[PDB]
Amino acid sequence: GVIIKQGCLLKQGHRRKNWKVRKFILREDPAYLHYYDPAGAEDPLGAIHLRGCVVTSVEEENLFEIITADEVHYFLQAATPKERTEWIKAIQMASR
Repeated sequence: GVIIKQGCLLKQGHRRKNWKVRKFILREDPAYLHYYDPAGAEDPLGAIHLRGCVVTSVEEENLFEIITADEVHYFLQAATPKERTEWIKAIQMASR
């Protein structure tokens, strides 16, 4: 799978609804969005199978959400609206 996009974002705790910085790597052959420790561990902390996902902005600034085909929800926060828009479209093209 080839790398499409790469960057850090704030991801909301599924858990206690907290927010944490993670490094995200979007790939396209296999449609996947992996997240790691904000550091340099390339062994992922989780994976998001993107095939058939739904990704939309959420009206905390620059929020957007990912809904997997089986309805697991991911809440992310970009640093700027331009970044958010870029991630959303990238994720959309990847799960083609």
